[PDB]
Amino acid sequence: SMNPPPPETSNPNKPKRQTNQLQYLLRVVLKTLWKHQFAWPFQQPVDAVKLNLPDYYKIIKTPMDMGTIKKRLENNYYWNAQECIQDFNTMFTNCYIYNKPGDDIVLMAEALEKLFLQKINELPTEE
Ligand SMILES: Cc1noc(C)c1-c1cnc2[nH]ccc2c1
Repeated sequence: SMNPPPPETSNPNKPKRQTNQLQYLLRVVLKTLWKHQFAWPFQQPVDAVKLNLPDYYKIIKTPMDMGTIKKRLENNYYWNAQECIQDFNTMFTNCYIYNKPGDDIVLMAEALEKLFLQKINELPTEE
């Protein structure tokens, strides 16, 4: 089968900013999740071919992963923190949509999401 192109991480005509909230999303939020023992399945787009999941991109139409988020943050792709927060939430939601309750991958997403919520609870006010 075939994978779709990954989400874009570069777009020169999309307005961009570097804000203190976005810096926090990279330095604290992404870094915290990335190093977690359960991060690995989320560090790159789902390879539906290698995983033999031909229905994945039939069901998931807005794919997202932390590899993409990391690149977006490092390359200042975002205008605001809410855009990036939405990407994280999309990543988690996709996992819950595609998989079954209790599946290992769902337990992994839940652990990462718990940490995500802990960190964004202390998102700094905009400077
Ligand atoms: C399946 C599935 N649904 O969401 C995610 C993330 C996956 C997913 C992604 N990469 C993986 N690598 C090894 C297992 C594995 C599972």
